[PDB]
Amino acid sequence: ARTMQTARKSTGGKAPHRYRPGTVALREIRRYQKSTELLIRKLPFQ
DNA sequence: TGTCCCCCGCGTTTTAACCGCCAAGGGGATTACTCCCTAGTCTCCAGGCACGTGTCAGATATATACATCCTGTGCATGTATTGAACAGCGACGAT
Repeated sequence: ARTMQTARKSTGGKAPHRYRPGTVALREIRRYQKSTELLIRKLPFQ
């Protein structure tokens, strides 16, 4: 085999999930623009 | 384009909003009654407006002084360049 190669040795063969900032904000925009429920609390306002 | 930081998102902790139910009296709604106040009417006239007029406060034209806005000189200083005056090394002749 290559153990007998004395010159010109043949070397061929051997060796949680986070959302991006701004996404939840936009989703909140979509959520409250569809609804009409009051946003400010009732008792602190009173 | 480049930096630094100011919110965004998310888990955990803290608070009071919200609902359900009862208890109570403050005040608004409603009625009945009376009279004081305002619409309506008439007569009377001066307060308010049109019209006319007279003139001075203000617009216009023209001359001058004040302000300012910007560019072009100067200055000054640093730097670059160049000339000159120190410095070889060696061959020669005079001593």
